[PDB]
Amino acid sequence: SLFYNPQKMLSYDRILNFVIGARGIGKSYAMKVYPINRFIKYGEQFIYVRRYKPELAKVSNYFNDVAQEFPDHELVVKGRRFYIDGKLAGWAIPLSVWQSEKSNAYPNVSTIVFDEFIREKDNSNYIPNEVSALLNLMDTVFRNRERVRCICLSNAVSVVNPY
DNA sequence: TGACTGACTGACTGACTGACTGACTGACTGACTGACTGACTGACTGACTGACTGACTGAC
Ligand SMILES: Nc1ncnc2c1ncn2[C@@H]1O[C@H](COP(=O)(O)OP(=O)(O)OP(O)(O)=S)[C@@H](O)[C@H]1O
Ligand SMILES: [Mg+2]
Repeated sequence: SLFYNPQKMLSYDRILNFVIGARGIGKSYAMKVYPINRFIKYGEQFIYVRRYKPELAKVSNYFNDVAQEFPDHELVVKGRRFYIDGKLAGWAIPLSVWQSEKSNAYPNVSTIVFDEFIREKDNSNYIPNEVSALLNLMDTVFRNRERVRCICLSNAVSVVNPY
């Protein structure tokens, strides 16, 4: 079809979703839509996870392109706040800034959302203790035994990456 | 039935780390660097040596 929807991928239900490359397949907007559908039909909070703090413009770069595809429901963009049908459930999450994470109470999020996972020829100033950072986040949110999933996508097929 | 608001707020900067790149270099080393005891034996030598001269008798 045109834009594959990842439900068949989600069928296996392992938490780690290693999707690689796929420039322009619509995994970006599928992983935008999916938590919105989950919050609408069940009531699960969602958090758009990036790596750094300085990006604030992603108030509108995440949510506009997927706002219209929903036919008959209401959406509100309030900066770091995301509202679906007048219910506040979405916020941006920086990884470089970890400390604000350790103060913030965890919203109940079924699946963490993340594409552009790989760094291609960056300045190499990524997050130190990177795999340890992801482990610390996973322990931090849902310290109970309730299961939590994660979706992570890389721009290009880098066969080996730190995780 | 309302009119600034005082404390949350987008944001939009204002100062600062390291990572990576752009030449030194002085550190390090290797390929000369011309000497310097050894070989040794090419040339040199006294040390050591075996057969011709030297004739009054064996013989007369
Ligand atoms: N719900 C949707 N409604 C409309 N178009 C969609 C939807 N989901 C995906 N797409 C399409 O998906 C295409 C690819 O856009 P992205 O979602 O950014 O792809 P992407 O797969 O994240 O690329 P990568 O892998 O991150 S480099 C766009 O042209 C959209 O039209
Ligand atoms: Mg993407």
